[PDB]
Amino acid sequence: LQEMKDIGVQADANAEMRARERRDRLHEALSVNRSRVNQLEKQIAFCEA
Repeated sequence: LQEMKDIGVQADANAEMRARERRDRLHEALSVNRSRVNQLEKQIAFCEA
C-alpha cells in the first residue's frame, strides 16, 4: 500500500481502459499523419524532378 502511495498514480480501472484507448488512438493518428506527410513530400519531390 505504501508502494502504491509512492507510485502516486490513480490508475483507476475505468481511467486505465479509457487512457489506453485514447493514447493508442493518438499513436495511430500520429503514425498516419506522418505517413501522409511523407506521401506529400514525395509528391513534391516528383514535381521538382
